[PDB]
Amino acid sequence: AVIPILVIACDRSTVRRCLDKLLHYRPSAELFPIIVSQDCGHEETAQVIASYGSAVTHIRQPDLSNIAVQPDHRKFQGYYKIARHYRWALGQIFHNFNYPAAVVVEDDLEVAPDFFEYFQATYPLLKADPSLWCVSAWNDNGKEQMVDSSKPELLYRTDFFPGLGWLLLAELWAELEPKWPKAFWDDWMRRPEQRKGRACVRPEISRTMTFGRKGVSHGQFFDQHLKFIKLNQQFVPFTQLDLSYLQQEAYDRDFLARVYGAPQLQVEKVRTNDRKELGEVRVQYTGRDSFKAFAKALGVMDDLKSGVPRAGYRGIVTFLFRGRRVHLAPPQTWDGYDPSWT
Ligand SMILES: CC(=O)N[C@H]1[C@@H](OP(=O)(O)OP(=O)(O)OC[C@H]2O[C@@H](n3ccc(=O)[nH]c3=O)[C@H](O)[C@@H]2O)O[C@H](CO)[C@@H](O)[C@@H]1O
Ligand SMILES: [Mn+2]
Repeated sequence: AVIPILVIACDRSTVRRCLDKLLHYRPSAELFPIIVSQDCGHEETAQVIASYGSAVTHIRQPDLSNIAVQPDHRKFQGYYKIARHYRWALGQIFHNFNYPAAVVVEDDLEVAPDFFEYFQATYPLLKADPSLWCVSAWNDNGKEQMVDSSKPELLYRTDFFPGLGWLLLAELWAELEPKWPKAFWDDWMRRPEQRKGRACVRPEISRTMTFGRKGVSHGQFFDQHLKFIKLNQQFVPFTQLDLSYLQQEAYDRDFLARVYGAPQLQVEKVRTNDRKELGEVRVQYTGRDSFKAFAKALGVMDDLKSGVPRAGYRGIVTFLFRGRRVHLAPPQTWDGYDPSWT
């Protein structure tokens, strides 16, 4: 099973940093061929990629024309270009190279030492559980003081598609390509019409980190959140672990029981670190206002996509807060997301 790393690039020479780390950590060239798809025609970025010679396969998006945006998107042509490139690059991977799957990595991401180990261990889970539609390296709330460094092996299921270093099966591309959007591809996949209740595996500690300060999007989201996501440094031999706990029939019984079996604690008590004998608690939210207030009070990303919170699963956001395991969760009667929660 050959799993290619598809690197998306355009006009940043710092794709160098991305490639150096991938190539440095790659355990097998044959198992993980690196295909760098470059859009934009930026000469310097092209030479940088070319300088790797046979270590990579350099392909170039063929259509550099400007894109006619809808009336509401004058300021967002960059996003149209990203979607068009993804469509072409992914089509190359699955139609031309004909690979059974691929790990998508943008040019401004640095991978952790166990990046490949992580994906070779979770690929079989993705293939065996159809309720899963991706494996992501990203923990949306993976800031340093919000993750347990003593559990770098801990993984989770999430309804919130993280992207940022993610594996998909050729089977999924078959589903998406026919209806691929003109822009904002990641938020589009977050919609239920695309997701269809499926989840991704995400880790306690991220296997990628971003340094792309300047890019298509403006730097506010990167400056206030993305730059703080910590890169895992301790190598975990995921291929030697039993990851059967991530299968739907085990996770939805065990993890949920764990969450709703945990004692409930007032958000204020958690914030000030009161009642420390409760090493694992549930902070229950009941409405949209309480969710965003409690989220903000504990330092969790508080925005919602199609009603789903960052790293949420059945509405539950799990993270570490001042050394305490916390599950910001809805009442046990939760029964599906509400896109009206914005
Ligand atoms: C951290 C985060 O959530 N980043 C997302 C953000 O991009 P973000 O705001 O991070 O913008 P970037 O500049 O990093 O561009 C994202 C990717 O698009 C490529 N690119 C850029 C310009 C262009 O004309 N052609 C092209 O192919 C870049 O090389 C890069 O690999 O929104 C994009 C969706 O719209 C997603 O793809 C990114 O994952
Ligand atoms: Mn970026």
